Amino acid sequence: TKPRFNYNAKYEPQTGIYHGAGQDKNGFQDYVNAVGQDKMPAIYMTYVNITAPVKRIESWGKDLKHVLDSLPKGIMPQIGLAFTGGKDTGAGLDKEVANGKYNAQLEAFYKVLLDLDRPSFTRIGYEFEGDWNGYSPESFKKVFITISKAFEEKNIKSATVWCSGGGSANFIGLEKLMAYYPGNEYVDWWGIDVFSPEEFSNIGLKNFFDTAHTHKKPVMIGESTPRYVGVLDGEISWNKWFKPFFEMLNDNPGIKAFCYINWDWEYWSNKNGFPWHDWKDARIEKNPFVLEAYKTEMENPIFIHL
Repeated sequence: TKPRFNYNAKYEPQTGIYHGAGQDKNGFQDYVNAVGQDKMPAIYMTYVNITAPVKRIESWGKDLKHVLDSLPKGIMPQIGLAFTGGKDTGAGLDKEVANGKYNAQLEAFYKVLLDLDRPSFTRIGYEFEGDWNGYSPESFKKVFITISKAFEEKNIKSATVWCSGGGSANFIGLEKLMAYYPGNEYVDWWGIDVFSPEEFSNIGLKNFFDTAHTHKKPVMIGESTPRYVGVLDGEISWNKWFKPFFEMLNDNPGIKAFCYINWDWEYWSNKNGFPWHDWKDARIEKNPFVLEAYKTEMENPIFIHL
């Protein structure tokens, strides 16, 4: 495990990698029960869509407060903040948000963060370049800058994360990525989501880490799961996805946080109507080999729990 770089970013740990998991209250608890109470993640994954009614943002916040207060103190929420008008249908609403149409929702979102009054991360328009979200570069940047300036003006305890869809969005070149980039002054962390096992050996992944480092920003794996692999084949599942995953964390000193999604993706696709039906079963507690191998990785001192 290579020693980490340190960029002195907001909420960036000095030497380790934050342990994160998600992405619902019961899946999180099942995961913690499986890896051990002493390896409780420091990061809890949650999501909110800024184009929902104001009362839904308000109830998202109240439910999140209750869950966080039910857990040990100090957990940092990692918020996937979307602005879309459909479930992975390309229905980006970023131009409308840029124009003020959802200012009331944004105010409700800021209020939740001020009420939580604790360190957190906001992935603003996460997976910004994926065609399932359909964000446009110029309106994406305006929204990002607006929320980042509001965080600073309100002294909100949240670090902004500029989070790429990575291989799922075909590892677009750096010039195309920079069309979405609001500038170092508005971005606390970079982020990338890692899903299909082929992504680990794709040169696009290396190139992303290379340029994050020269932007002097730490990297969060904002979302990860053994997509199309699952856990149910034991050593076969481990070697196909988990082994390269932890190799990736070891080999890239700019990675300072990771978030593992402990989900039965078939179940959640049917329940929430998203198109993840064949992503396979990522619940590590459902296979003894993977559970034990994963627990062993979490004993690596590089990982920051609690």
